[PDB]
Amino acid sequence: STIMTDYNPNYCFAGKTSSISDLKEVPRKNITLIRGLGGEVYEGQVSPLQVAVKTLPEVCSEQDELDFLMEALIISKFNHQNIVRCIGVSLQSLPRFILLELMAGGDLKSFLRETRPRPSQPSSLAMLDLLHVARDIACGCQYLEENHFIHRDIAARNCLLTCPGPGRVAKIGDFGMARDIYRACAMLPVKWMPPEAFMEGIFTSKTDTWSFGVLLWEIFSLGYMPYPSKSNQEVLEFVTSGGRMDPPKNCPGPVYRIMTQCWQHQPEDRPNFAIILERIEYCTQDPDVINTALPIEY
Ligand SMILES: CCc1cc2c(cc1N1CCC(N3CCOCC3)CC1)C(C)(C)c1[nH]c3cc(C#N)ccc3c1C2=O
Repeated sequence: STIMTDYNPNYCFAGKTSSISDLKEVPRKNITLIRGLGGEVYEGQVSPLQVAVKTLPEVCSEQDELDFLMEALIISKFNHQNIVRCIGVSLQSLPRFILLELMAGGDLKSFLRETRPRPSQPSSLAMLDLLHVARDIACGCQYLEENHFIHRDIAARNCLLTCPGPGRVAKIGDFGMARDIYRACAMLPVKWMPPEAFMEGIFTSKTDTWSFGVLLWEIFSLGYMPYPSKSNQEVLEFVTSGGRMDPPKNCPGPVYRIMTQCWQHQPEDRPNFAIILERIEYCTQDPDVINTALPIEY
C-alpha cells in the first residue's frame, strides 16, 4: 500500500517500536476463505490453520487504510492467552487481510443471549461458567494494565469465545477504540465509561476497571443491555450523580460487590485487576455463590 508505505507509521507497545515491515506477511496463495461470519469477518484457512479473516474494503479512504495497518500492529504485538492471537497479515494483495485466531464460540454478548437457561435448556449455563468468563477477561485486562495499555472499550460485544461448549476460553477481541485514540459523540460507549471520562476526559487503567464492572453486569445478567431504558445522556447524568445499576437477577451478593467496587466514584478507590482477579477467584471457591441457580428465561 502506497498510503501505508508513504506514511509508514510506527507503533509503540511495552517500550518496543514496530512498523509494517515487522508484520508477518502470509502469501495470498496460502489463504482460502470458507464462509462469511460477521466490516466483514470470514472463516478461512492458511496452508491447515483455521483462522478468522478481517478484510479491508478495496473502496476505502486513506484513513481507513492507516486504521487497518494500526489494527494489525496493535494485535500483532500483544502476547497473552486471553487476547486473540494474530497469525499474520496479507497486506500485499487486494483486498487486504488480517489473519486472527478463530474464536468458534463467537462474541460473548451473543453467546450469553443464545445460551440463557430456558425451559428447553434449563442447565445450559451455570454460575461457574460465568465466573470463568469473568476471570478470563480479567486476566487479559491485567496483562493490558501491567503493560500500560488502556483498552477504553471493555464490553461483552468486544469479547470472544474459543468454543460454545465446556472448556471455552474468553478473550479480548477488539481494539478499535484504542486504535482510534492512538491515531487521534453519538458513537461513544457511554454506558461503559466512568464519570471522569465526561469531566476531564482523562483515561487510566481505572477507567478500564469501571468498564470491567459493567462487563461483569453484562455477564451476570446473561447479555442484557446495561441501564435498560436509559439513553446515553440519562446514564451520564445518572452515574455522575452517584447512580448505579441494581444487581442482575439472582446475582450473588459477593459478585455484585465486585461490580460496586469497580464503580467507585473516585478512581483511586477502584480495585486494580490483580485485586479483581483475587475477588473473582474467592467467589469461584464459595459454594453459596456457585450453587446459585441462574434465572430461567420463560
Ligand atoms: C466460527 C464461528 C465464529 C467465529 C468468529 C466470529 C463469529 C463466529 N460465528 C458467527 C455465526 C454463529 N452462528 C452459529 C450457528 O447459528 C447462527 C450463528 C457462530 C459464531 C466473530 C465474527 C464474532 C469474530 N470476530 C472476531 C474478531 C477477531 C479479532 N480481532 C478475531 C476473531 C473473530 C471472530 C471469530 O472467530
